[PDB]
Amino acid sequence: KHLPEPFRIRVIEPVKRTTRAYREEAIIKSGMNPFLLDSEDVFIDLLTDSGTGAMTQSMQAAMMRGDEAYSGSRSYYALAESVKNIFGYQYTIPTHRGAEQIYIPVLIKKREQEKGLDRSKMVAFSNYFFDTTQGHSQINGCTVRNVYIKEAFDTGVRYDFKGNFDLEGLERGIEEVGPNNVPYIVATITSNSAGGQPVSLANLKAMYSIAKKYDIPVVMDSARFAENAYFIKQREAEYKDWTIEQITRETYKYADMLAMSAKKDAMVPMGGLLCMKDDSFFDVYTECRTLCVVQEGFPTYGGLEGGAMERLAVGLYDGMNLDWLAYRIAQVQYLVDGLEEIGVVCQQAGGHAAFVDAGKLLPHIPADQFPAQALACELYKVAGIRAVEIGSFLLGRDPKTGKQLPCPAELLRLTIPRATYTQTHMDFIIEAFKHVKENAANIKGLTFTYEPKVLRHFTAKLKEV
Amino acid sequence: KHLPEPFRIRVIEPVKRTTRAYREEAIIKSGMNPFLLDSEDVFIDLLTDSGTGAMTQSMQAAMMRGDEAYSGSRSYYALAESVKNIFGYQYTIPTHRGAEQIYIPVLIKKREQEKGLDRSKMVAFSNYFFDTTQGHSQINGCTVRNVYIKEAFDTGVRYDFKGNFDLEGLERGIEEVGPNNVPYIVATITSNSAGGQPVSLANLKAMYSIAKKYDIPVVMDSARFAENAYFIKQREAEYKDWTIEQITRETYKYADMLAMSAKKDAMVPMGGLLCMKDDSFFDVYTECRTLCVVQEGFPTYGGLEGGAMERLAVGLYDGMNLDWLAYRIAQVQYLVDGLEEIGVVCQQAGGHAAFVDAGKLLPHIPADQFPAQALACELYKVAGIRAVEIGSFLLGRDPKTGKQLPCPAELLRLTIPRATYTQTHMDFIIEAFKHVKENAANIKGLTFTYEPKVLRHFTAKLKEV
Amino acid sequence: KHLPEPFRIRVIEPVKRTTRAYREEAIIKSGMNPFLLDSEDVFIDLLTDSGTGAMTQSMQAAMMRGDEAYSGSRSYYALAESVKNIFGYQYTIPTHRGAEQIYIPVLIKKREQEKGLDRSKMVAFSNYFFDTTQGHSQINGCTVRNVYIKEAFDTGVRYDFKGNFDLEGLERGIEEVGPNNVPYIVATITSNSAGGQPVSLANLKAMYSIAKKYDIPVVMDSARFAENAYFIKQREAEYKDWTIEQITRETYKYADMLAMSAKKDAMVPMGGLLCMKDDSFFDVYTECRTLCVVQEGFPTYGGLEGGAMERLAVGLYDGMNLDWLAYRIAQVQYLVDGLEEIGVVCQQAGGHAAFVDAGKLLPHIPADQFPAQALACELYKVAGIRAVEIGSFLLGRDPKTGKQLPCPAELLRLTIPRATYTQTHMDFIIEAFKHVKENAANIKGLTFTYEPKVLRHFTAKLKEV
Amino acid sequence: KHLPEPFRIRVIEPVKRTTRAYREEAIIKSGMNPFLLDSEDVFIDLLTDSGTGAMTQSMQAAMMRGDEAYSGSRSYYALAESVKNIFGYQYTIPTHRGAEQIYIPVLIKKREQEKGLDRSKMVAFSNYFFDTTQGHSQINGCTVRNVYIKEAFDTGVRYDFKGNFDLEGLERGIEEVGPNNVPYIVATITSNSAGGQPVSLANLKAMYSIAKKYDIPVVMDSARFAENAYFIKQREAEYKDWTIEQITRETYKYADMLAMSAKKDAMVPMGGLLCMKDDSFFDVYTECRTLCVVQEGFPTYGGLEGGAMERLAVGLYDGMNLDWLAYRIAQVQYLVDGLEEIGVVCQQAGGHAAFVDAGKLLPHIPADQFPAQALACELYKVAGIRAVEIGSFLLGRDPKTGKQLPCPAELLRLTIPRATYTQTHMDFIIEAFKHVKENAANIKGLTFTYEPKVLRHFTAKLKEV
Ligand SMILES: [Ca+2]
Ligand SMILES: [Ca+2]
Ligand SMILES: [Ca+2]
Ligand SMILES: [Ca+2]
Ligand SMILES: [Cl-]
Ligand SMILES: [Cl-]
Ligand SMILES: [Mg+2]
Ligand SMILES: [Mg+2]
Ligand SMILES: [Mg+2]
Ligand SMILES: [Mg+2]
Ligand SMILES: [Mg+2]
Ligand SMILES: [Mg+2]
Ligand SMILES: [Mg+2]
Ligand SMILES: [Mg+2]
Ligand SMILES: [Mg+2]
Ligand SMILES: [Mg+2]
Ligand SMILES: [Mg+2]
Ligand SMILES: [Mg+2]
Ligand code: NA
Ligand code: NA
Ligand code: NA
Ligand code: NA
Repeated sequence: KHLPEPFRIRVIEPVKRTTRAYREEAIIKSGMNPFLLDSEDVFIDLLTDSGTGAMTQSMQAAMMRGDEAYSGSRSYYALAESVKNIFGYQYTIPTHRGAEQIYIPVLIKKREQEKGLDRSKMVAFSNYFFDTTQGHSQINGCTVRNVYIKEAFDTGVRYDFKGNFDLEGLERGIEEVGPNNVPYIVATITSNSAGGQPVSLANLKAMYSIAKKYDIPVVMDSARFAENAYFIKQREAEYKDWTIEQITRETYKYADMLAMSAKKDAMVPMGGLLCMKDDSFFDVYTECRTLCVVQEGFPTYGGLEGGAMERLAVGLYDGMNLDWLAYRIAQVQYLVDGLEEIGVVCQQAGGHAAFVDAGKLLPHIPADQFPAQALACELYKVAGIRAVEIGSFLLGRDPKTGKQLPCPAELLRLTIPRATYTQTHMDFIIEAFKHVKENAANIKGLTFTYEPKVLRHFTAKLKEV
Repeated sequence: KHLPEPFRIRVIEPVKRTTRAYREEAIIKSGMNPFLLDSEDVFIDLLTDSGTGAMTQSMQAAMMRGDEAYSGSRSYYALAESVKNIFGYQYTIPTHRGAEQIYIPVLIKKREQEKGLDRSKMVAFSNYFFDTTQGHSQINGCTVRNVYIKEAFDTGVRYDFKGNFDLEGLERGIEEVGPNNVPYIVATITSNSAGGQPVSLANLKAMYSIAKKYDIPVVMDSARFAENAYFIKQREAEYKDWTIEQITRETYKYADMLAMSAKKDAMVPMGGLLCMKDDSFFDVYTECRTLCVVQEGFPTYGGLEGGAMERLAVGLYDGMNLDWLAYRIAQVQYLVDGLEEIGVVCQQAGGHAAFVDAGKLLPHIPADQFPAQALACELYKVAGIRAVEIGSFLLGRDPKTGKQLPCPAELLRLTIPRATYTQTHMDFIIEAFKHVKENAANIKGLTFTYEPKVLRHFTAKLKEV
Repeated sequence: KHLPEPFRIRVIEPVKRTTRAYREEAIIKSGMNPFLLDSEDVFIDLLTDSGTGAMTQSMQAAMMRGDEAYSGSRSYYALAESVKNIFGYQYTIPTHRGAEQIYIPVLIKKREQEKGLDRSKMVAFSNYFFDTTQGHSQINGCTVRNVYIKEAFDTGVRYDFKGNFDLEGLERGIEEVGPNNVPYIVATITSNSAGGQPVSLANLKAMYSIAKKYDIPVVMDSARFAENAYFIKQREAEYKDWTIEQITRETYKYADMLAMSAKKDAMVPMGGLLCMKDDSFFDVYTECRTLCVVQEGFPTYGGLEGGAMERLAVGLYDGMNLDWLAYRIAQVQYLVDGLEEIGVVCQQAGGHAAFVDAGKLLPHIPADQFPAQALACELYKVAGIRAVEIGSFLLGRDPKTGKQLPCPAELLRLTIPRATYTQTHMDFIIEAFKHVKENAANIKGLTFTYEPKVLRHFTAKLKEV
Repeated sequence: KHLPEPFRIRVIEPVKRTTRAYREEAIIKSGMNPFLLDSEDVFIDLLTDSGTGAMTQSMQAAMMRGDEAYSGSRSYYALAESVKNIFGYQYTIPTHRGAEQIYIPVLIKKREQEKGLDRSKMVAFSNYFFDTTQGHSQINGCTVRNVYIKEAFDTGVRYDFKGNFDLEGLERGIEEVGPNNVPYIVATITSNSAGGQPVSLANLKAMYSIAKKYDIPVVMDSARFAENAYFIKQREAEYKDWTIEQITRETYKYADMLAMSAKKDAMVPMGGLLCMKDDSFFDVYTECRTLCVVQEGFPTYGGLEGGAMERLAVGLYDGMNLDWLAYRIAQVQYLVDGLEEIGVVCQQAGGHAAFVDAGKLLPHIPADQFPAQALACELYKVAGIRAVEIGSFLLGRDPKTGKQLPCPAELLRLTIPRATYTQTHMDFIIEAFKHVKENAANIKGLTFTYEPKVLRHFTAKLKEV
């Protein structure tokens, strides 16, 4: 069931309809690399949902009400007031991924000074760390562990909350590491395991009980806080009749602070937040806000424009609209269901993305000729869809030895910008895969014509084998 | 085939999803009259496409570039420049239906002074006059005749250009009336006959040949100029490879001036135009612009705001986008086709509206209990759709005798705001009719509880029989 | 004292700085007629304050929140709610001068049916009718009388409320005419007598006491309702500590309905209102709203766009801001004071406009060569200022005899768009007049090179004598 | 001469007018620290010009035309196209101070690999480094030298281009350091020496001749590129009749790349640019763009929103408008001249800021009781002006020893947001200083009630002594 839009479209961005011959020429000119295509030559852009979504009329109108004062801005205050009412959190820092680069060293040093945390021993835990969160932890000299559940990565076992903490694993790892050495726990909602999977409130409570017992800070990683609430409302029976706003207020009792990119569920193309619940984390607020100024070794300035704080102050509420959330999730489920139905297999698919197995769909192409890059190119040729390879092409070469890194699965990622495309586009995408699947034997592998040393996936150019 | 949107949605207006019990209470509170419902309680509002459509990003951004000067505004100039480039017409008057109330008396008096037109004899001709155009002609003491073709109103005969002038009828009526007595001809594109039907370029040329022979002014009534061009491109073989802009420039050679509401194909919620092609109609431009100031008997002032002229200067171009026009028309065709397929019959359906025969769908309800008003209410109850009755309820009472006027057909009109709802809404509407059709026997007729003397359809309240 | 702006400028419209030689060429090209200049060639445009003013951030942002529904729009409701809270008036009709053309025939017929008003006898009264209000009264066959006070037109007598009703004259005229024959009284605030002059609350109460005694409808003509409140706050001692919102609510007890152009104090470039206080005028609301649809002899449609109702719903509040009103009025007073100080004499000057006596400043030019048109041209040449002549040129020719009408005073009007230009522009204007005054003897009179039959001031072209 | 605004105000942000008693209470509540005041309680906010300025109608409208695609955005292309046409530079990277943190390590390593630069020896040169630029150089292990001219800091010697490179000093320092060891030269325009001082084109050419001879990269630090062009047009005779756009294109021949905050002359509240002239710096473009992704040690994402690139693409042109630049600079000069005239002395004053000597104005207050903080508070009390102390309070304490750092001058900085306040505000500020100066003896010093360890100026609270 694709639901009907709980909205009227009011503003559209025209996208031209190209011919097959035009797209054939285009994909050659961009070196068989959709990252190098002009946006205007892409009909359905599934590259990312981060900051590419539509917004409501009230959100767009808020951009015209900015107070651009360096300090004391009413736009900053409106944004802090939205955080206070929605999450119950007293302290807000607007960010231009909610300054993981700030809270991480702040929480490491806090435990260092207070409990004799030992940097050579330290380990941070998550139900599943986002890549960048894991990145800033490691840069700071912190090992991470994902304590996810047995069922997380198991497709063909259906489970309501596959993003849950492994509560026993978490307790065991804190004990094994030593709780003085565990500078924070990140609870990621919805979790980035397995395509995007929700986290139950019962689970967060149990997790937060464990963290409070050991006095370990819990940071909610909250880019998808509203979809997580919607899943709790839909699947966790205790919360069936609660509103999204009620589930969210209750949810946030089970963390000490939050970090979020606002570019997903909060429906804006710019911004993030780093927020602290109450005075017990005042000194962590102070220290973060201070490091925000001097993160570089000395003062730097700037910050979100006033109209963008105003827009986010509305977007935190509009992103919780129940009809909207029901519609958004149903559309993502509709695409995955329609792909399954035509025999396209995903290695994982969830709220965040569907990962199509291009290896299996295109079995005649060796992994080193990038069957998921071939399939991205072919989807572009056939339907003007742009999607990102997550396989050997992205994985790239060993920087010590210059050989191609080995890669377990050659996947093509489909993400869906919010409130941007319709059921007819979803049917268009399914139809395109049906065409590809049927023409699969004829699709060629790729080989480099131009290859950068690092980050090759963004600007390499390839030709057909 | 519903086509995929040739656009990304960028701004949405949220619409809440109501329960059946809520809508039941709502429709009672509004006296079984959807005109009295709050917009926010309507899920799919099909009341009208006039000024209810979405617009493009460039159009919305143009509202921020207004020059509000009383005279000499660059926003006025940008709008005149768009008219000049799109239609070839040299003289533009922005209107806040393009001042039918202005051109009509101007053209009557012109022929009066120049050719001895006799007001007691005069008759104006159209392929099909819009109601208001007919209204201002008659107020001015002018009889109108619609010279439409045999095939116009014939459903089950398919014909590519059912809005065409009856060229022989037009020649005969000018001859019968006397060409001194024919103050103008209005060519309406697309025509309002039969639900909205296009007019061929071959037909307009032939018509304009007739008018030039008699030196009779031709006014193009142009609210749907772009859909008319699209139909010519799709169905008139000579123009198959011409662009919409080329067909439109060629089209407008076959009139002397144009009048249009900008609230349909030009994609704005406010405005219209009254324009004159070249210096041969300079004196008619002068006289119109003059009457625009003193229409009331003395000077009055005002006019479109600058940002609205800017927005319309873009909207005239954006409304011609070929992918957009193909998509818009295909969606309207999709709804009508889907209604036919479930056994819902329309007495007429075309580009502008589909007229569902509520008499036939609800045969147990007498015409005086308003079966199309009942059906409007029931569609609201079942699906939250609002649609307007065009039957005995609208027709109303004889003002000399106070009895219900007799009415030939009890119809429910579906219009579709542009770029506002999706295929999923269209399927939702079809499903609602499928439900109604199946529950038809149980739907009750209506009778007044409150009835105004005039215009009763807007504010009367009714109850079930 | 020019006050400092109680605001930060946030959005500007660039205006180029021209050379004297450029302006000399420009004014020739426009036939010595500033009405024919391009807006972009005018540095300071003082043609009119109607719809040319700036607006606040919240007002501009409201344009993005429109509900474009044909009926039941939340934007209409927000606008009615602002009227209800600000004026206490229960019934609102948005207009695209607040439909004088509607209330006038409605109130005439009301008194006709109810009290045997006799159309051949009828007379309407005002403290001072605006030209268009007088126009629609007369078109409807109603004589008007302005009952203004002795002090109104007397400069050099200073009086706090020169827009007051002559209460004894009003009582005498109702008695002389017969109260059955007086279809309404219009109370104009601020009054258009003498350049714009305020009306006291004590005066409106006394007036409304007279009207209630005779049961005559009172319509508040309200384009400048906020400046009128500000003058009451500043000069009527009883109201010194009341807020503008309190004075306005109290003010509107002393009328039965209001009509206003929103294009002055309500700070928008489009719109007006026609509103009725309470159920005692329900039937007049019904009848107006009905005539709004069928004013032409049959139904016509349209109305303000949703974002424009939203914008006006805010603008009614923002136009009452006390700091803003103090600043606006002080700037207008600053210009007049600075002109007086350099020996420029105005025949009248008040809140609305300053009328410079060009006859006296340029005494060598005969009235038939349009000394105020010459002075408009010269101000353009010297400083790029555009201002409108109110003298023999505007007055024009007798339409029975073709001779120049006789005209008592040859004036040049300066109006000041709200929140648009600064003290430095005001000093620039004063300096320009100082230059003109000093060069006066050398300025030439004008004579026609092209003269339309009617409304010649808008498009005639002249040359120097 | 304050010039009249070469613009009409179109959008205003209301600012309430407070009473003296209210401001007295306010400044106490904010701990005698204007950084802690609400923006809404500040009448004239002179805290900073960075991102606080107004923008043009076209710039604001461009925010509605964003293409939010992750790669290949037409908004990115429009922004690169503006850079190409205005600066002649082929490669653009949009930044959210134009990524000093990126070019610096990139240019250091370039010279390391190519010329055997030795990190222990390296020194970068500028006519005057901005604080943050100096910061990122030093963090990267690079010593900086400012090679400014003798006349730079000398007030009472007037000199047309006090921001010029000391060309002989620069040659001597490269020779003394060794040109292999000089990773870049930054040319800052206008220069931040002495309150903001321009740099001649003759000087930049001579500088770039020196840098090309040694093959040292030159980066133009360009936040005020347009004011610098205006000063060249006004004072460098060779360029008197050239346009701002011509001077800017010619100027940029004399660098290899540019870095700029767009938040000053480019008139936006968000954004910056890092750009490279031609293919000779292609590899530096590649390396910067690459480090932009992996600056943290791993990939992070995001970047300016599409509407913000569109807005900056216009703002680069609108910020060059000659009338605007003449007006902006004249206003800043007007304030400084008016302060001089009443006996207020500035230790330095230029294009960027005026630094009032609070030590001299308030001689009875010891430096350790923060006479410039006292004066900031007093200006707030008297006139609602907010200004930032640059004295012992900002300087703060030695972090090794906890004692107050010694500070040479106790200054109060006045900066002026662009196109935000008028001559009447400037006169208001001068009048406030006149009052302060007259009441000087009575103003009290301050002492801490709450003092953070670091960055105390932002959130410390003080009381009167
Ligand atoms: Ca907000
Ligand atoms: Ca435009
Ligand atoms: Ca509103
Ligand atoms: Ca742009
Ligand atoms: Cl808003
Ligand atoms: Cl635009
Ligand atoms: Mg600590
Ligand atoms: Mg800012
Ligand atoms: Mg997604
Ligand atoms: Mg004529
Ligand atoms: Mg206007
Ligand atoms: Mg329709
Ligand atoms: Mg009546
Ligand atoms: Mg409308
Ligand atoms: Mg005025
Ligand atoms: Mg290199
Ligand atoms: Mg983005
Ligand atoms: Mg400044
Ligand atoms: Na709720
Ligand atoms: Na074309
Ligand atoms: Na108030
Ligand atoms: Na130029």
